[PDB]
Amino acid sequence: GLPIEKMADFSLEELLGMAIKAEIGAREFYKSLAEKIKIEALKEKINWLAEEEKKHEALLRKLYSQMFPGKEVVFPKEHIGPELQPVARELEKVQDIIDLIRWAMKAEEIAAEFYLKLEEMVKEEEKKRLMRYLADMERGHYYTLRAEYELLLNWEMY
Amino acid sequence: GLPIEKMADFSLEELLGMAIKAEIGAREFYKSLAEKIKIEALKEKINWLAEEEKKHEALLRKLYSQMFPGKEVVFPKEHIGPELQPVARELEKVQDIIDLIRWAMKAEEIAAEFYLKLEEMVKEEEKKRLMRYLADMERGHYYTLRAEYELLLNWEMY
Repeated sequence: GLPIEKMADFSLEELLGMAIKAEIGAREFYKSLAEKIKIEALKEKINWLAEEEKKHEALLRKLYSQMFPGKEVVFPKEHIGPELQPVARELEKVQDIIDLIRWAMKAEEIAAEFYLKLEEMVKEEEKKRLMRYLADMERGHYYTLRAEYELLLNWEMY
Repeated sequence: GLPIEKMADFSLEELLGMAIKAEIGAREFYKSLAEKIKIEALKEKINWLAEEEKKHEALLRKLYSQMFPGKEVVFPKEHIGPELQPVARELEKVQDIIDLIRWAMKAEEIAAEFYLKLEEMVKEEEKKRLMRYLADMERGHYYTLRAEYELLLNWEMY
């Protein structure tokens, strides 16, 4: 996707509709990632991350309606940061897991930056907390993923 | 308790004992927190967080056994950072939930920062990897906790 610096070129509605889409993408992503793991430890963490992304959409769908009554969310054809697609193939090597975990955190790291900036391009303290919440959850997924990352890489199990 | 700065006043084993002690009291702290919540959502977050940190104790006890074979764990009277006590009282207001979550992220704050130092205050890559893993996991619990705290502010306020 496009760099975080260019959110200034999009309107607040498109940025919100962008978040919703992104949030739906991560959701199915994490859903499909965990589906293909066979690792009694990682699959759990990933599943719990899918739920969190589930609620993020609910909250974003709500806010959007609040800021835009009677409107139908129109997902922009452009996005910021990497856009993860649901894994269809199978994980042959441990290396594949790495590849997906490295990109996942790469998407979470940018998603946090996205909400921090969105916190600024928004007023009314209640909506600021909301964006703040989303940024914290996203950063949280960063460390969670980073933790399991290093282990898989060194071929070590806890 | 004692500031992270004065970690040098103790040995590696004394510190590891502190770590174990902290993780023990933590686990039982969250167990009581969730127990008392009546909020089918936060009790959920607080419960997943309690489970995640259940393996921390056994993980540390293993390391202490790996660097000090045969020697029983020793717990120093002093301790770094806030010492979370188990919640036995009934939560009457949201402020009470606020306080307890605020202290929890504080404790997670000092904990990750603790495992960051212990990481450097120890040699052998495999061992520093456990510290790093523990620190990132704690760092992640810290952000998750602040998100909650963040969204719990919308509850009351003025």
